[PDB]
Amino acid sequence: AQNPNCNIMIFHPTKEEFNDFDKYIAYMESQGAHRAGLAKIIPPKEWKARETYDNISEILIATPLQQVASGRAGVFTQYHKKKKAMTVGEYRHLANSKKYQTPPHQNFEDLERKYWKNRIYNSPIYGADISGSLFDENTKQWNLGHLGTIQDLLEKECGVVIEGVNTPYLYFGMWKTTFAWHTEDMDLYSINYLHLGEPKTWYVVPPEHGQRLERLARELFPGSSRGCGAFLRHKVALISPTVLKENGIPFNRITQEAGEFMVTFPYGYHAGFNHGFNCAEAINFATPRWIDYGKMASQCSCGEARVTFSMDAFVRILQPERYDLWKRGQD
Ligand SMILES: O=C(O)CNC(=O)C(=O)O
Ligand SMILES: [Mg+2]
Ligand code: NI
Ligand SMILES: [Zn+2]
Repeated sequence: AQNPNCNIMIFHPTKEEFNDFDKYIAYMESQGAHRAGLAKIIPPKEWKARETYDNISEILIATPLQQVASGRAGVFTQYHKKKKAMTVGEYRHLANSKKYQTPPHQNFEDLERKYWKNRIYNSPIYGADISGSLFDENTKQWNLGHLGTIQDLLEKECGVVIEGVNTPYLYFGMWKTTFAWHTEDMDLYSINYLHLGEPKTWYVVPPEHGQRLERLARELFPGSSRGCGAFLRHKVALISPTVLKENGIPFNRITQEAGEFMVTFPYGYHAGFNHGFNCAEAINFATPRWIDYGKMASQCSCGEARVTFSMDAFVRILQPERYDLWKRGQD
């Protein structure tokens, strides 16, 4: 079995290997990359996402989210308070202000220490989940707006034609902005490209050990667990590496820098934080190997998780027994 310790793997495809996206994902899995839940892909030196980032300041962040924490430094939840709209230029200036800017630090490990010590005492503002793309239309390789759609994959594997679309999303971050522990909708893959700015640190639990993280989360967030049998779908809970180590949960960590791709694999729980002002683009995708994970994915039916239009068909076709209850949660 390849990669039996479930380490995060890093890949350096050549320009020739960067042509065929599906083929390269299947290659990475042949080497055991999925066992970690996360892989890094460094694009060939010839590739670029677009020519420059000099003209992005007028993108609108219609609903910036202030991420307010509750709990203790290593075990907390966050809620998202909606803020007034602002442009990317306005948000960049905010991120760089004395109130929100990255503190002085020695290296990524010192910054990670400071994040876990101090996150809860601040409420950073995240421009998350903005439909759109920063890939130039002429970028033909690993252009996250030109991937094969999940609906087309389901149709190719299973023969059923379904409604829905699959488009990318932009994330504008600042110091301390945080992504809570989660797997993707329907335990899909994700791919995330860091277009510009400061790094993003990731934590990940191997898919084969995801239920260990779930059981710890039920212990640590007991009221949330009683409220919903899949409350990590709410994407609000944080658990620090120190707490994970104290409770024996297998995990790994890695820092993504500008110009790098990360792939999350089906049922790979992940969480992380931004080091400073940055912009990422991410989208979900599927492969043949995903189908079985989609069929087994948990679902939130309490009403909190509320998701996209296109998840309907995935539930309806892959999980018909759960469909009625899940749809009630959506309505
Ligand atoms: O970058 C972020 O805030 C969160 N991204 C992801 O969870 C992802 O790409 O799957
Ligand atoms: Mg602009
Ligand atoms: Ni994710
Ligand atoms: Zn729920």
